[PDB]
Amino acid sequence: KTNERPIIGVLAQDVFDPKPDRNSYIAASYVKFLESAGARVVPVMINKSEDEYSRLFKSINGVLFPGGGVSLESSGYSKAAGIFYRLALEANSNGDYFPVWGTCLGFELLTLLTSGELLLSHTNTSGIALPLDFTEDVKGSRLFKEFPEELMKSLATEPLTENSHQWSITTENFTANKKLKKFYRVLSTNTDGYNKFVSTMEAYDFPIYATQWHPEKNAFEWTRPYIPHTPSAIKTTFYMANFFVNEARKNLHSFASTEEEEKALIYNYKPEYTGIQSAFEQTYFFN
Amino acid sequence: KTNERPIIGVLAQDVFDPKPDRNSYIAASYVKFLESAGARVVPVMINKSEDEYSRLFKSINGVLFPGGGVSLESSGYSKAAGIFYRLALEANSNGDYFPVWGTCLGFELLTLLTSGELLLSHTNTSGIALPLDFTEDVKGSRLFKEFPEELMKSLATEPLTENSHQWSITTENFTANKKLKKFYRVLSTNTDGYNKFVSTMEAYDFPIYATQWHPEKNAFEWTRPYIPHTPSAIKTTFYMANFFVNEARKNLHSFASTEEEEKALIYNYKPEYTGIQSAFEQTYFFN
Amino acid sequence: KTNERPIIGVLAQDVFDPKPDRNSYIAASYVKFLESAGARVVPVMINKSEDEYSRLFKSINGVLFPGGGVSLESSGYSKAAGIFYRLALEANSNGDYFPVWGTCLGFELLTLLTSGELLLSHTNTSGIALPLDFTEDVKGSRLFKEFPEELMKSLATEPLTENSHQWSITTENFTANKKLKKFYRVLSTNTDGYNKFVSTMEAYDFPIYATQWHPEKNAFEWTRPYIPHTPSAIKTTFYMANFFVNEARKNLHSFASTEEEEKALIYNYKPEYTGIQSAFEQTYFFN
Amino acid sequence: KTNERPIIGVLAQDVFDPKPDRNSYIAASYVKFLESAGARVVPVMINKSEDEYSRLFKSINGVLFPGGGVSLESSGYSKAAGIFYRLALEANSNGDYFPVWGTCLGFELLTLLTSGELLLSHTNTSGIALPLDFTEDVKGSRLFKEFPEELMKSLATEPLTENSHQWSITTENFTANKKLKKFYRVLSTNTDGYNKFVSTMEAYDFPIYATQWHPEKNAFEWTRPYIPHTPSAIKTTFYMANFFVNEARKNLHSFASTEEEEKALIYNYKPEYTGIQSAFEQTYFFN
Amino acid sequence: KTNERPIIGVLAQDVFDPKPDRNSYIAASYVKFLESAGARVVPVMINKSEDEYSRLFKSINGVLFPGGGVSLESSGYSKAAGIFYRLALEANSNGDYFPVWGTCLGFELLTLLTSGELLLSHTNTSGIALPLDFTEDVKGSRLFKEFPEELMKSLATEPLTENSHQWSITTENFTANKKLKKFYRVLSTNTDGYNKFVSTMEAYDFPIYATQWHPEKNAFEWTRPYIPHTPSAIKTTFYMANFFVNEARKNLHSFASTEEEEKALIYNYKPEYTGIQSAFEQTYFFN
Amino acid sequence: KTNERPIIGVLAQDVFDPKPDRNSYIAASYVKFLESAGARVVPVMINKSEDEYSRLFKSINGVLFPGGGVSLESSGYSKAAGIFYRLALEANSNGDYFPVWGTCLGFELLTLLTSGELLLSHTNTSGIALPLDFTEDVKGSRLFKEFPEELMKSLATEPLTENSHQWSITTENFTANKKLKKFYRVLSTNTDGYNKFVSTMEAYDFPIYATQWHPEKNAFEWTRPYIPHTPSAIKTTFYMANFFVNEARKNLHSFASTEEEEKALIYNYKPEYTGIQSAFEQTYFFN
Repeated sequence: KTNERPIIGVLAQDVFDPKPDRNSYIAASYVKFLESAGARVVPVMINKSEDEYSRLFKSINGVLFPGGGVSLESSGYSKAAGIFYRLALEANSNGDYFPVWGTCLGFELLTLLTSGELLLSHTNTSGIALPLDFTEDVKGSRLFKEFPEELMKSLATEPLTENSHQWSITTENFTANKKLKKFYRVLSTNTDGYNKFVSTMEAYDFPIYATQWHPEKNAFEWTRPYIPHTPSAIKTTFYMANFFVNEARKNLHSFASTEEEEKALIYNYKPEYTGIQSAFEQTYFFN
Repeated sequence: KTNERPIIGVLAQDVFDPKPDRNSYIAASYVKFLESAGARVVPVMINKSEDEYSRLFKSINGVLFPGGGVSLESSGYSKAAGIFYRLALEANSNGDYFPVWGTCLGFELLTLLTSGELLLSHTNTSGIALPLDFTEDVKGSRLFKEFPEELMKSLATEPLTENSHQWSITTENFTANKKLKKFYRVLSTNTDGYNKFVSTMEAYDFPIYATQWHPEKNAFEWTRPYIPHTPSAIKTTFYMANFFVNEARKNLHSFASTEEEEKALIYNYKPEYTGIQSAFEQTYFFN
Repeated sequence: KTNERPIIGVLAQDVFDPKPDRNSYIAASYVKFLESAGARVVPVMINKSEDEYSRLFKSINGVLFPGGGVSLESSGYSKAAGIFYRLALEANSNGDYFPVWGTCLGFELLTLLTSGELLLSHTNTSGIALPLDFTEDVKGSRLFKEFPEELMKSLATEPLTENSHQWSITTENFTANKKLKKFYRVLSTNTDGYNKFVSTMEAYDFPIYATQWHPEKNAFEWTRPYIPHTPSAIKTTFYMANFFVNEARKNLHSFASTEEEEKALIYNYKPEYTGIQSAFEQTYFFN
Repeated sequence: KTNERPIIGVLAQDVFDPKPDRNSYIAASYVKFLESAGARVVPVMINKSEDEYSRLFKSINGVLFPGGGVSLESSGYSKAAGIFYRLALEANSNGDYFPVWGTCLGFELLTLLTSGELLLSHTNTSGIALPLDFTEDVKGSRLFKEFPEELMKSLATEPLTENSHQWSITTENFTANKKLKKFYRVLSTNTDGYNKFVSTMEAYDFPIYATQWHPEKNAFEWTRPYIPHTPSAIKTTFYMANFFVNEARKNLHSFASTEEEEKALIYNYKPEYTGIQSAFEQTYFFN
Repeated sequence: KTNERPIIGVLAQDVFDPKPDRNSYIAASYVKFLESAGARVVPVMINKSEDEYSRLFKSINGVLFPGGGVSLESSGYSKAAGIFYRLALEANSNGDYFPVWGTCLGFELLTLLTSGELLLSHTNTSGIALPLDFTEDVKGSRLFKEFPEELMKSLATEPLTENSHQWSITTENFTANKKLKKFYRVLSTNTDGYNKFVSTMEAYDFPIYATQWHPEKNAFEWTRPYIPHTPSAIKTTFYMANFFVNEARKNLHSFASTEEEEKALIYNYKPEYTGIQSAFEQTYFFN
Repeated sequence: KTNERPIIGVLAQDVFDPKPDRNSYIAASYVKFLESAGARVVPVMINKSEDEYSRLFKSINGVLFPGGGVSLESSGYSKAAGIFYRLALEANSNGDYFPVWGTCLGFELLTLLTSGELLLSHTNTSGIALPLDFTEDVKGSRLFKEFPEELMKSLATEPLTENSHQWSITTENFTANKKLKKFYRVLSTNTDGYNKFVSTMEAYDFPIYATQWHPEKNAFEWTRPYIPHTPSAIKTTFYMANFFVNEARKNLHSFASTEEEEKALIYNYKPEYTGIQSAFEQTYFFN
């Protein structure tokens, strides 16, 4: 019994010096990530009412909190991400299956929403491709259950994952925190040469996945030199999103009416070519 | 010796009532098809000069000829497709590996370009999802070499391939044509219950590939009920693109300057929201 | 003993926009179909009582359930057919040989009436002429016993049978239904390229015969390009009607008043020229 | 090269007490006879200009002169028939293959048209069903070449041919006439016990066919006891028409437009229910 | 030894509407038939005892059974004719030469009496004048021995013999019945174009003669157009009657007294003029 | 051109002792004589105006004047026969062919009518059968032209002609009269022993025939021992009547309506059985 028309919320985030028509943004590569695995996409605006997110939550089939650079405590992004997290946790234990994806900044907020503590520390990972260093919990995991055995060996040995974060959470800072330990299964770690930090994780009891690294960049962003683009980096982006969309198909929510749908979809927006100098080749800007 | 930053051209084609800023178009799903496998895309304009096309040809790493409804003999599309075909044979013959993909109309165009003759018959395939009746020659094929065995079985038995064409070449007419028969290995057939036609083929001595069906739709088009959207149909569209792009990574062509490259890319254009009424969610219109 | 003045009822069917003198209709080609094999025809009105249909049933020699688009459960067509079907079983079981013929929508009602369930799937068969794929069971069959050999060869390989149905029963669903499996001998199947469905059948124990296709159109309908008209397509319409009318020659009912016979006969109605627009050259409408 | 949309003209004949809208008539059994063999019908009106008969002649694929009881010398029927006869002889000798069929009155008119004389004698043949007494010349013959052998045997021995004429041409008067004997191959005779008379004939060098009996009655007329209705009578009517209409599929005339076609067809007219009184169930009356 | 004053009984038959003085009738043409060949006539009454019949038989020189339409199995006519039939067989086997003549109904009754079965079929022979189709067996037959040759040739070719019967015995049924084959020499046959039947016979070993046709009508009945009246038809009636009376001359019976002879003779009755309505100019009616 | 329904007048004759309904008479044997040769008979009444005879004359096709014993000069018989004789002479000279037959008394009238004188004398001929003494002129003759040559030899050698007359014209008396001798060819003579008399004649220039004997009696009259009854005598009465009626077939008069035809015929009358007493079995008596 399945939803073969999934639609996924992707969270917008506060623009640095915000102006009308430029209050928040989404890099296009997050939209491509999901569409390529057979989902459609709805942007989730910054600074809306609790009721408004609650309407949309009940309409859409999952949410993704993208990476980026805004505050985890006082941004529109952080507030909205917080409502979805809470709504998502509520729906799942009611047996309404609703998955959540955290990427970089999104992963970092998930550690803050779950523990209630800002546990992040600097790492030299602002711009570098890395393999993954898997833990022993990987064999049992949901996230990587359908990855070809050969992609998994490639993951562990080749620099297939984009890192472009100044903050990470450390293996020790993670194990120490009671709340995180008992909530999230760690699936991979990484080192920056001095610090060993958590790189991919999934919740024991909820469809919540997070990567400190950017699975969306390998196939879709080309403006920096630390973005891997080898065939097996391309496959990695597909299989990561393929698993996530496959999670959203377990969700049966749907828009009230289909004209409502048409008006919510990312196809109403046109992104600009931000590639000549930004890290994003294209970005969507929202009032 | 590979090119891990491939750029693929996609042929625009003639709009029916050609007003300016609207003389040709590309269904965005063809762009998504290719980006998602880790290429970038350049739209190939509709009514340019042999010199202009060979300059684009010399900068790019492959071409795709999309489906559509435009004349196979007298359209801007048809003429420019001919030029690109001519140049690809020549390049390939000189050790310069350049791949060609044709979908639906492109595939139809390829039968004409290589046989020299218009060999198409009516078929009742305007909006049906079909499995592929593989031939014996799939066993050694280039195109399907990397497909997982599971997905090959799914393709033989499930309605994973979308058919939205009025014309096909029957297998009878393909076989009797000595030029097609010598040039192309047939990988699959299909039928409409009376006419048996060629559905997927690859060139024996050249990286030319072609499907009567539309691999790009499964992941990216949602407005028509004969577009398959199951997990296996989603894999299908990735694995089809993944093969084509891996072929383009064997090409070494590049742009004269990365200024000029920047001005060629599809990112320079905004597609229009066409999904309310049309078979495409998004279409790029060009002057 | 035989009846050489057989009279066969044809069932009228509900008009999409019912007015007076226009509540129901019979496409003229059904009447021509039976007349040409040497029967007379009585149209069977739609919204009548169980009781009036027995009086009509006792006077006639056969019934036929035409194709069309009306409801299989809630229509007056569906109710009246149900009554005739039951009347027919009782009668045959008591040594009163009474044959029933179903075409397109009538073949479909026959599956529902004998199985007790709706087992139909969408097929892409709205406007194509097909050969018949004969089962191994044609060799014994009643329906095809007097077809000339060459005609049977022609029918196996030439597009001689008109298909214009949105629904079918797949051979899967047929075979999984014990009641259908035990009741109907399958004489031919067809495909639309994915779905394989039953296209001709006869009951093992009852003079009940059904085609998913329209044998009546080849000789008598001219306004769509998927109706075949080669000489063997014409013989096909004659040999099909001839079999069924020779079945009716086995029933010894008669009208008790030669005066009411005179007033029930199709000759009291005049059909209108619907051919400029309709798939039907002529159509009888009834109050 | 063949015409699979044949259209055959049927001549109307003068009504005995002519009134507005009841000037001429066609018995509907002649319409049905031709439709059942896969032709469409055009009623040819009786008192029209020579340019109009020429326009109709050049549009249709054959002509039939029906039975009845109007004058062979001075009726609108006879003048129009003589025009069509002369058009057909000219067209056929010019390589434009055009068949002509004469039934009862039309057969008698053919003897007069081709001999230039009235050579008829009274015979006791109003009302009776007769076998055919085939001549030696049946063996080579065109008319009967596709009849099953067993139907030929039934024809030779069972009362399958409806006779309802007061006049015949005797075999003696036929052979004595130099023109008849040279023009027409005799296929069958019959006898009323005293007069032996020509019953079936075909022109040696022209596609001109003629029966003294009424092949169209068996399947379609039910109001007189001397109309045969056995299974093999019904096949007689089919095979007779089938042969003639296959003659018309050799003629490649077409109407000037599909609109002119539409306007000429018998579907513009509605027959009267005439069967309680007359030997015809239905009859088309024309102004 | 010869009887030159022959007296022949003609059997009366039941009126369809029995009333006093009108229970049986003889058409006068049968009396005139006999008289004109030089016989006198006694009407033979219908509802009499075996004894009354025996006494009459012994007195007369011959008997004739006329045509008409009463029952062959259950009328006064049929029972009386049976008696005479057995009496004549008995007399003739004992050298008492006694002729019997059966016309129409009489001819049919003879087939029943001698075969013991009802073997008759409908033929289209109620109103027509026919030649005789003589068998080889006429060659030395008794009936025609004294016919002039010129007359025999006219009878073979000209319509000299009056047919007005609904029933006949076919050639096939005559020759299949052993008793009839043994007993009757077939002199002529006739056909209505389908049924071939026996038209004149004579007993091999008995002076029993029969015609299915009516030789007495030609000279004496003027009420119908199918009675021949040419000169050789008049000759036919005379020679037919001449032969039968020359047979009766070989019989030597006489009446006991000449008063009884006088009371027996047709002369005691006066016929009625029935020519305005019926087929008979004059009919004798008896109580 | 002939008349094959001929109607012949027979003149009635004065009764001896006249009563009401008994003023005139005709022996039925003259009626049977003519019917037996295929004519109908009109009795011609005795005492009627010239205009009634002219009407009747113009209606009928011939006239017979019978034998008997009434005045040749002053009876109604004789006056009416004179009228008929004169009209018949006038019609014949104007090409209206009208034959007249005289028997015995009528023969004698004719000698009187054509000579203008009474030239009869006694002969011993009141009751004897005689052969004919043919003249050399019978070879020329019209009367006997169609008699079989064996009948001619019989008539000349056997007592075939009944004589029942008291008067004759001797041959001497015939030949002496210049009028008779130019008018009539003597066909036969006879002798009574002493007197040689004219017994058969026919006119050279008109169809008038006369016998002094009674051809009618041989087949029809049985009450006198000098009436011959041998098969030849029977044939004699047929061939004599046959010739006369064939003369009447050359005449084309008809009645002015069928109604009047019907009222004139002998069928309106019933004769009396006079056989116990008279030379006449049956006689019609008229008022």
